[PDB]
This record gives sequence, C-alpha cells and structure tokens, in this order.
Amino acid sequence: AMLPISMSDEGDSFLVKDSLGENKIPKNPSKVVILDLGILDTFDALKLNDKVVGVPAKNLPKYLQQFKNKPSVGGVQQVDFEAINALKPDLIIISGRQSKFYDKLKEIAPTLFVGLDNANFLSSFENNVLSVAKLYGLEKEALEKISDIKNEIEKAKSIVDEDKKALIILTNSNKISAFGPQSRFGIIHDVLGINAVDENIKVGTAGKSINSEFILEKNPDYIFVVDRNVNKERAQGILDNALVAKTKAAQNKKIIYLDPEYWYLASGNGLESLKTMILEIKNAVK
Repeated sequence: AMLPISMSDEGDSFLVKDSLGENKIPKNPSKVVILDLGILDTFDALKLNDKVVGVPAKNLPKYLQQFKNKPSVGGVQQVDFEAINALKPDLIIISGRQSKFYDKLKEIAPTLFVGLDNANFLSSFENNVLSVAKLYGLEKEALEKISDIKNEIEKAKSIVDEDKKALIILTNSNKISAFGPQSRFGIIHDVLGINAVDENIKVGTAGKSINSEFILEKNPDYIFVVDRNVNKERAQGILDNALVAKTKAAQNKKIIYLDPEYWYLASGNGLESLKTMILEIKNAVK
C-alpha cells in the first residue's frame, strides 16, 4: 500500500508526510500551483478557486474551464519551472505523473503528493481530499462531499449484474492494450464491482498487448474503451471487424466509449470528476 498523507498541527502550519517526503505547509495556503487535474477539481468543489495561482492550462479539459485563465505552468506532460518560480507559490500539489519532478518542485515551495493507489483507490481519494481540506479547515464540507460519492458508488454497485464480465481496453491508432483490476482504470472492477473477463492481467502501465481474436476469445459482456486517439483512426474503426462483431458486447451495443478527459487524465481526485466517472459506468451498465 502507498503510504498515506499524515499531518500534525503545529499552530500556523502542518508538518506533512507523504510517500515522497516531508514538508512544512502553512495553514490556509494562498498561492497554490496544482499539477493534478483531479485535485484542481476538488479545489473547485471546496470553494478554493481563489487559492489557485497556477495550472496546467495546455491540456485543460472541458470540465475545468473555470481555470483556463489562470497562469499556465505546463501541460499533461511538461512542466514550466520558470513559470512556477515566478508565481512564488506557497504550495505545489502533484500526483503520480509529476513524481519525476519532485526534487526540482520542492526547491521552489512545499510539494504535496496526492497519489492514487491503484490497489486502494477509495482510501487514497479520501485521504487526498481530506488532507487538502485540513489545510483550510474544511473537513466538514469535504466529509459531506465524500459521503455523496460513497452514496453514488453504492447506488452504482446495486445495479451491477453479478454474471456479466467486462474488458477494459486502451486504443491507439493500430494497437489495443488490455487493463484489469488494480490498474489505473481499475475502479470499474475494484470500486464498482463489475467482474473482469481476465482478473490476471499483469500489473503495469502499458497493459497487455492484445488483438481482436483475444476479445472474441474472452467474449465480454461489456467492453470499456479509453481511446487515446482522442489521429483520424478511432477505436470504433479498430473494433470494426467481424471478430469483435460476434461478441456479446457488440451485439448488445455495450461497447462503451469512455471520455478520455476523465479516464486517461486520471481525474479521480476530483470530488465532482470522480462522481462523473461513477455515473458514466452506472449509466452504461444499468
């Protein structure tokens, strides 16, 4: 299990420990640079927009356009360190995609990691939300919102068919990769309890390289597609063949194209963006 964030209250600051290291973080930080999209959504949800001074305003998705005029500190993959320094922030918040930049960010300002543990997604989301809330004294508000998401999960689980199985795939122009439980797409299996056609896909970010023959072999009842092409080529075209057509998922129009701006960008730290993803699965399978 990923080490959670722990915090001790030291008057006008917190001593904070997470999996990447220790930071003294001021109470009520007023100049926050956020590189994790999900936790930026959580700042919205907690009414903290005015604390934010920098975002990755290159890739910003549709649901985060209230931040489109904030100073940009980069994109989905690149970080602009000159920019972050010029903002003179009091806190930087990052998740897994940015752990590679930890030491250089921490030379600028305290750097808080809000990682999502693929083996323990809900506990890490809750810990990430509540920890940001504690910086601002908003535990009450955050616990209410976390309750709302737990309720949503229970409504979603309650309609899942125990006998049906799903496959998760990531598509490229000319390649399909499969993902399973405890992957970065895993909440479909792990949180919502939809069974997988293959619970033994090996752990790792590249997933398992597959073909349409594999898909027909597994004969999923649902196929969840995350289309990285979102190129001319789309997942609909990769899957437009007589092997896939034969599957229960094809025949029942349960090939589901999930919005990559949520799944691929892994916005699970968002109080609203997680909800959106929960409902997107629910609605696909009810």
